[PDB]
Parts: sequence; structure tokens; C-alpha cells
Amino acid sequence: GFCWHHSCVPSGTCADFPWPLGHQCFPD
Repeated sequence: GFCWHHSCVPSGTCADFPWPLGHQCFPD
């Protein structure tokens, strides 16, 4: 998982975030 923009994406998520994050997957 990952916390981003005051929000948090759960483990298993994959999203296309702005540069320099880009497409990121989050096993945790």
C-alpha cells in the first residue's frame, strides 16, 4: 500500500500517479 494526496491506496493497488511517481504498484 501507499499513502498519497492525504489518501491511501491499499496493498495490491496500481495506479498512474504524476511524475516522478508514474505507474506504481503497492504490495504494502
